[PDB]
Amino acid sequence: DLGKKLLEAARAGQDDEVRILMANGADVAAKDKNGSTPLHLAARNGHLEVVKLLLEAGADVNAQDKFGKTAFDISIDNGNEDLAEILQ
Ligand SMILES: [Co+2]
Ligand SMILES: [Co+2]
Repeated sequence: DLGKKLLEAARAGQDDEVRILMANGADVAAKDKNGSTPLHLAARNGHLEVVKLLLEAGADVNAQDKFGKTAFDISIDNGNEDLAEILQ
């Protein structure tokens, strides 16, 4: 499903796939097995470019995963200053 593919594209940092999937109706609110949204996976793997695309596409920046973490929280845990800046 488009959801699963979008979650994978975000996780992998494949913005080319994220653009196509979104343009094809992919749900930016999708969640994987741990309640992680595309925003969370892109953030966890530090794909700042995909994080920006998802935000511009309307992604809920405050979505919380199974551990109650937002993408910002993850970026802070990971010490990714560049990411935290975009998500602050
Ligand atoms: Co790319
Ligand atoms: Co990347």
